[PDB]
Amino acid sequence: MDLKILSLATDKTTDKLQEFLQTLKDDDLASLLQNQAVKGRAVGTLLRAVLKGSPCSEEDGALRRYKIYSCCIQLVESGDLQQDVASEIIGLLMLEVHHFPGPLLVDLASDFVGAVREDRLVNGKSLELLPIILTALATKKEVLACGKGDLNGEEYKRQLIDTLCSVRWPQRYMIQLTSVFKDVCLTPEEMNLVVAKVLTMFSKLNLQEIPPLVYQLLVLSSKGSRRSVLDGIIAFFRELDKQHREEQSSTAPADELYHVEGTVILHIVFAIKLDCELGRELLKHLKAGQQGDPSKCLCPFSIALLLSLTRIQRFEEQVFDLLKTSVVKSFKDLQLLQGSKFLQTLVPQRTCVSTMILEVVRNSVHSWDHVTQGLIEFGFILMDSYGPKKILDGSKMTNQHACKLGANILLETFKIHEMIRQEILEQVLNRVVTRTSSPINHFLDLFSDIIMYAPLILQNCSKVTETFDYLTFLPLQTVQGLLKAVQPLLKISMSMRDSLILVLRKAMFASQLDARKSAVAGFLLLLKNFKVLGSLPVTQVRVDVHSRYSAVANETFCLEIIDSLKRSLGQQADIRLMLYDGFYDVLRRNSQLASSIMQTLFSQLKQFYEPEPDLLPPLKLGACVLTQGSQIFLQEPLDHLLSCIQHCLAWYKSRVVPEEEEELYSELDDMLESITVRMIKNTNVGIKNNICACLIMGVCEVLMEYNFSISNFSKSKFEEILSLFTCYKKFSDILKVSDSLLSLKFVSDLLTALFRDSIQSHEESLSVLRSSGEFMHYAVNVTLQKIQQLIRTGHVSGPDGQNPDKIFQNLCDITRVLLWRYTSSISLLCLEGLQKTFSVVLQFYQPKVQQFLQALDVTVTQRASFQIRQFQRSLLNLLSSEEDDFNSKEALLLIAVLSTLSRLLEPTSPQFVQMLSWTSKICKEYSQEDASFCKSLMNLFFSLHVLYVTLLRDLSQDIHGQLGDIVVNLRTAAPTVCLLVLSQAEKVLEEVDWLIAKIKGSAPTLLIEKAIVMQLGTLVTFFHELVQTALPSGSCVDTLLKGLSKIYSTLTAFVKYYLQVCQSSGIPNTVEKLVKLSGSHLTPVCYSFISYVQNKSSPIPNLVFAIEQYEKFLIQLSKKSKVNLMQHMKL
Repeated sequence: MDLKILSLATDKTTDKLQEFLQTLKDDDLASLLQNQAVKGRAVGTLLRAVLKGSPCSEEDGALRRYKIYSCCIQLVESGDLQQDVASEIIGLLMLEVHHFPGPLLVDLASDFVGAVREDRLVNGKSLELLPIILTALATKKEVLACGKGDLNGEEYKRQLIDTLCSVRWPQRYMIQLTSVFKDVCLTPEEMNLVVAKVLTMFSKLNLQEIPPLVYQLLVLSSKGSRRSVLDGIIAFFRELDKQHREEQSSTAPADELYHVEGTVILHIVFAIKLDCELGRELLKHLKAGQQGDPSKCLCPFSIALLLSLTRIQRFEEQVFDLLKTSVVKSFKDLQLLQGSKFLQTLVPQRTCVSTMILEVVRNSVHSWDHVTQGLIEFGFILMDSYGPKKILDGSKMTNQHACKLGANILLETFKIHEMIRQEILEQVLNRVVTRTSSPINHFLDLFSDIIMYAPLILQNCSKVTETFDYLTFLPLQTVQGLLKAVQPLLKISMSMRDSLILVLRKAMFASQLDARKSAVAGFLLLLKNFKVLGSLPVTQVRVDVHSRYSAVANETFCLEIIDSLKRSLGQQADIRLMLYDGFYDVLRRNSQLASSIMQTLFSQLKQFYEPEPDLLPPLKLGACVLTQGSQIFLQEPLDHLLSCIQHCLAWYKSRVVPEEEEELYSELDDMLESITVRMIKNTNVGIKNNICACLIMGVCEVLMEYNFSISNFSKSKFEEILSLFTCYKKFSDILKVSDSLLSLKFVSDLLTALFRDSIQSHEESLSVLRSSGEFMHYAVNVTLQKIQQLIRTGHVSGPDGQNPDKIFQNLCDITRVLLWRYTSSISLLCLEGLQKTFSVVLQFYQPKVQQFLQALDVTVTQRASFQIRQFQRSLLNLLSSEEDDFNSKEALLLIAVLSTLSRLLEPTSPQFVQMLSWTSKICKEYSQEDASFCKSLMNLFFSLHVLYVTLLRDLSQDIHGQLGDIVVNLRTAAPTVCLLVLSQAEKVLEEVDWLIAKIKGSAPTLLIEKAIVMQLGTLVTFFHELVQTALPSGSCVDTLLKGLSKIYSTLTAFVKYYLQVCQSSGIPNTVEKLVKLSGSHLTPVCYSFISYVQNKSSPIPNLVFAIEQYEKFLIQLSKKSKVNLMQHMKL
């Protein structure tokens, strides 16, 4: 057998070879099966002779090969044969398939598709033939003899593949199946066929099997449809994520899902490296543009992809713009949606890109390093770009929200990833020490948070310590923030503490003022955290107990500093003030310093206090002024020196009750009383006097505070308190804002004591005060004035001034006391102060809103509508009994309180209706001739309303009727309520414009379109009223013009939208009917309004061009679509 075939190969073609074949016909099965079992290399050339013994020139040759080919294939898959034998066989089969005729190749390939139905091949190695078969087919464009011939090589190859896609691929070989298409040239249809069919499988595989498949799919894209490949992978995982995230609301998968997603992301970034189009496509695809998309565009997965794509340099700038701009859009839209009810009806809420990126950080935990670098770097770009700027140099909601997300990314990455912890920190600090005058505060806050998070990481942190060297070179505001935040580290690392001491030690010697002002803040801060244990008898730290490790701090540590600080009391007034403030804070935290601080304060007063009993100027106010060379400065703000000694004494008496101190605190008590009694008794000369004036004004204001807290009892002291005010008022008339030296706790207590407090024995307390009555509203003026100063900055003058808990408390205290007086002219102030209170509590203390309302007595919305009722009732009362001219001022800010409160009302709510409907009642049932009042009532009306074009169309009917045609009255609606409905409607147009642009971008839809019509329809009716009517020529004319041309731009936008939508067409009655409703009620009435202007008077062109362009696209619309409506607009 074997040998006899060897001669035929070395003899010649045809006669020798082909004749032996016809002799056999029986088993090339049993022969080949066992001939490789004997020797595989004897089988290796067995084909070469037999294949050249059966050419395509003869059929018995060609139709014989088909049997051989099927036997080789059968053995390769079924047999256990070694891979050298296996791959040698398919080696030959692949290289000899070239010349087989069209009919046979089709049969061969259909045998594969036949195998595909159900087989255990265990081998796709058979399938490696398929590519060569399918290509050899497409070579021949000629009809072939099979069945109905009617088909070229390309079409049988297309129908073969076509069938391969409709048959089920087994879970086992499907990877090898997809790697088979790798070598086969395809049509776009054949591609999308193979692709979309591979995709149909994803949902059928165990998750861990997808990444290799996705890899195998992506190698096809290289020849093959980028956008659809990506969109597929993205869409698959987006959905997969969606489910897992709903499993989270009710680790397990997280290991697999996210590890795979990382590998998958890692795979496509890898492709983007080799092919840039792939990248440029991923960007083109994901890019927001019209905003309906970026909500559905970006998902945690795609964002993570983008962020990992960052690692390829060239794409970085782009990835960041996309993300940066999407974070703003995402917010600015949701910011809009919350503003209008109608938008909520049309558009459902959307997860915003913000909380998406944060989920990326969250999910980044599982082996995503590639994603972190771009993550932290993005977080910074937000903080960099959206951080506050001009506030330092003489809707930012987005600016803020962006910046915070920048911080949150940064903080949360830090928490999650140990390896970048250092780089995040270095990056923050280096901005702090390096950045300009440009405000760094937001960066210090993050620095604070990182530290506070885990002080243990940074305890050492030379990078923090090294920062201190710039302590003098940095702005005081920075140094404070830096020190405050750095505290938890100081309590831990000795070497950092000691290094800060040494730095501060010599900071004190800096000539420059601001430098020393910093050094002080530092020491003062140290003293708050640092104790001694000394020689003695919030838990600061003992600097003293380790003497081997500290070369600087000793038992003298606390006193050493106070002495160092003492010298500043002889320095500029500005410093002394700062040292007075510090001493109190410090004293409160450190008990042992009471003597040392007090001593210093005491001996300071000794300079300004006349000891000789009764030399009537009890304090020497001449020494408070220094003069050098034509300039008169105040040194030593005595009024604060007094306040400080007051608040310390008050503390020492108050708190420490567990000797040379008791002699100190008596002698100062003696001195304060002595001053108390004795006290009641432009050009350089005058510049000094004015200072002294408000010095005393303060001194009296301080002595007032002191004699109250001395004893809250006697009528005898309140007699002094009044007399002390009588001295204060005395100078206050003789001549002021944040200047109130009364601590806010005091301004609370006494206002609670004056109004609410009666039950106490003394009516003479109140009377000594109430009877003056200027003191009465002076005491209400400080409170009202400090609350206001509390909205200018976050601070307030005295002790616990910046403590947000003590401030909230004092706010609650003061509020309900102003409420007691307003339920019962001072009563006017209370409202004004009461007003500023609410506004502060809401826009600062918001989370404490629930607490706040409780101090005043669904439940949050309950408290709101309760207070609203009390106010809306006293507004109605002001109106119902209103006498002629009464108050434009009380009516104004009474509405302000309501508008502030109404924002607490849930937009759904039963209570919210009570407020809206009630307002609607006042609008219809009232009027008045002061413009101030209506614009407010309207704004409040609108404010509540838009969360519920009627009002607009109706409001115009009024102005239109009460003006022109050439409840609010002539003086009311003409100048004012005109501009409002115009502005309001303009906004309602911007809405429509966005809707109109939204639908265009999609390349439930109708439900919106008909709402757009009804919206625009009611608006045309609105303008018609105004376009008819005469209005004062000054402004409202121009505003009505601008507003008009806007509708025409909106309609034009609605028009060229249907030019687009009807290319794919019917333009239903909705559209049509109202299209000519414009060319009847508007167009002509407009042309007539422009003539009103020129005939009266003796922008303009912008109205006509708008109407012209409006018609120009109606001409294009009507012609190219269906209806003659434009010809019906002229009728």
